[PDB]
Amino acid sequence: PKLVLDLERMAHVPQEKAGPLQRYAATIQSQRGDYNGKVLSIRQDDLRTLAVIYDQSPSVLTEQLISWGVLDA
Amino acid sequence: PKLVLDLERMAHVPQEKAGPLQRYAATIQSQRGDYNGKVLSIRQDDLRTLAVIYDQSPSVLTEQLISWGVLDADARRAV
Ligand SMILES: Nc1nc2c(ncn2[C@@H]2O[C@@H]3COP(=O)(O)O[C@H]4[C@@H](O)[C@H](n5cnc6c(=O)[nH]c(N)nc65)O[C@@H]4COP(=O)(O)O[C@H]3[C@H]2O)c(=O)[nH]1
Ligand SMILES: Nc1nc2c(ncn2[C@@H]2O[C@@H]3COP(=O)(O)O[C@H]4[C@@H](O)[C@H](n5cnc6c(=O)[nH]c(N)nc65)O[C@@H]4COP(=O)(O)O[C@H]3[C@H]2O)c(=O)[nH]1
Ligand SMILES: Nc1nc2c(ncn2[C@@H]2O[C@@H]3COP(=O)(O)O[C@H]4[C@@H](O)[C@H](n5cnc6c(=O)[nH]c(N)nc65)O[C@@H]4COP(=O)(O)O[C@H]3[C@H]2O)c(=O)[nH]1
Ligand SMILES: Nc1nc2c(ncn2[C@@H]2O[C@@H]3COP(=O)(O)O[C@H]4[C@@H](O)[C@H](n5cnc6c(=O)[nH]c(N)nc65)O[C@@H]4COP(=O)(O)O[C@H]3[C@H]2O)c(=O)[nH]1
Repeated sequence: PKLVLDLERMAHVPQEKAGPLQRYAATIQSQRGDYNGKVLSIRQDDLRTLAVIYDQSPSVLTEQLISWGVLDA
Repeated sequence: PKLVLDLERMAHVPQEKAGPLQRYAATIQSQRGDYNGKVLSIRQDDLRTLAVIYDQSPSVLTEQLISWGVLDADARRAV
């Protein structure tokens, strides 16, 4: 199920909560030279990486991304 | 050292030589829904995959793609 991230909502999620997601997204945009401001799709196994970054389980990370509306159900 | 395949050029290579590469590209394009039909950039690690499909070393495989005009000569530095 596509990990397609809304960078708009991402940009307005409280940092307190979303700073590591934003910095991860940013290193991918930089690697890619992909600077569109709207959407970032990322690899399925990048979910596992973000989960480590947040020290959460994938499933928890997922629910939290949905809740900020950065990912869709 | 980007691996960028030239699709127009690929389509001209005879199937008995380039067929496994053409099916690989079409499989990636399908997986992506990417039908620009001009260029296909692929992962560094996908060189390994094509080399396995061709039963060639990565060096041999890359030389072949350059000879077909499908990879620019850059790609040498990827192995
Ligand atoms: N997931 C995703 N990422 C996207 C999309 N559009 C653009 N990008 C990203 O944005 C970078 C720059 O895109 P571009 O310069 O406007 O424009 C491109 C594009 O015109 C062309 N290009 C190179 N390779 C490919 C390819 O495999 N497919 C397509 N459709 N275009 C490519 O070369 C430039 C740079 O390509 P890249 O190195 O791939 O780098 C791309 C890629 O990382 C998209 O629809 N989905
Ligand atoms: N810049 C960017 N746009 C994104 C991203 N995710 C989704 N999109 C948008 O959603 C469509 C499909 O993205 P996709 O699943 O990456 O699937 C894309 C992707 O696989 C590929 N693609 C398009 N442009 C590029 C490119 O510049 N470089 C590469 N490497 N692939 C590309 O073509 C497929 C279809 O592209 P489109 O339908 O025309 O247009 C896109 C694009 O408008 C993203 O991370 N970055
Ligand atoms: N080995 C290999 N497999 C490929 C390739 N292109 C597509 N696939 C497979 O096709 C899936 C969908 O690709 P996408 O629609 O462009 O959907 C892509 C896409 O938009 C984006 N994406 C992943 N990696 C890159 C990348 O290196 N550059 C760019 N610009 N976008 C990426 O995240 C998505 C989800 O990625 P995955 O979960 O890996 O999901 C990928 C992957 O399993 C390829 O060049 N090589
Ligand atoms: N549409 C589509 N294109 C794909 C996909 N996978 C690879 N590509 C294309 O192949 C190029 C090289 O992929 P790479 O060697 O994995 O080299 C990639 C890679 O190591 C890293 N990277 C980019 N996006 C992602 C991502 O979403 N996840 C991860 N884990 N790494 C990424 O940055 C490098 C440069 O990325 P780009 O300049 O976009 O350059 C990408 C791109 O144009 C895919 O799944 N979908």
